[PDB]
Amino acid sequence: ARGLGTARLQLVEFSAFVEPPDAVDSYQRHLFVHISQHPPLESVDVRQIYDKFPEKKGGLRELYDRGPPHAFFLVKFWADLNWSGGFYGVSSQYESLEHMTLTCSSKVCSFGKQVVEKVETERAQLEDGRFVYRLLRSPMCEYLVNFLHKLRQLPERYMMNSVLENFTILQVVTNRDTQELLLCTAYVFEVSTSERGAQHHIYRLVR
Ligand SMILES: OCCc1c[nH]c2ccc(OCc3ccccc3)cc12
Repeated sequence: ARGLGTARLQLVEFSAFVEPPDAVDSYQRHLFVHISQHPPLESVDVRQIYDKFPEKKGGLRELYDRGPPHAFFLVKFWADLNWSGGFYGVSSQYESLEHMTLTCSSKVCSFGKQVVEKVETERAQLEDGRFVYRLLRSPMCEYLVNFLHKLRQLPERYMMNSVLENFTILQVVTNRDTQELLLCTAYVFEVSTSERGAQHHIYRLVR
């Protein structure tokens, strides 16, 4: 595996951003986290991150045990929390060669317990032979907008970091007609010293 994706489904872009109210005068958006996929990756053993996500019934080890292991990835984000009352959004684009309908479940876990879940469905859209699946500008759920504001306030980066130590997200992309899991992505978090912007690192999850 050489990127965040498998032979059926590839992630083209993902980001979480905020556009300030000024955006409609002169445009700007701040990116908290951004993957852009316009040697093989490193491994991380899935057993390491079991206790960071729910247990079974929608949890990592029940999923990884139903395979396929090449579908599972870990993304460590370094979030840029340096940027009230604007638009907070999330944007996902995937690409395949097969025509499919997709269900994208994203579960937000605090201390390894689902706190908020969103489930969307995106039908494929033919383009240059490939199919594009576009879930652009989904409004960020108000738990995360609140959470981010709270995190912005903490007095020290190392406190944000230990708070974020217990904050993970699990995205599960499944073929809605088949139920075949196509992509599973666990997200762990730290903050970035915002001269450096958002950064990230993508691993394969193995055993
Ligand atoms: O409404 C669902 C939103 C969503 C699904 N999957 C995601 C993956 C990342 C992410 O960024 C938020 C974040 C940035 C910095 C620190 C903590 C959280 C948001 C989402």
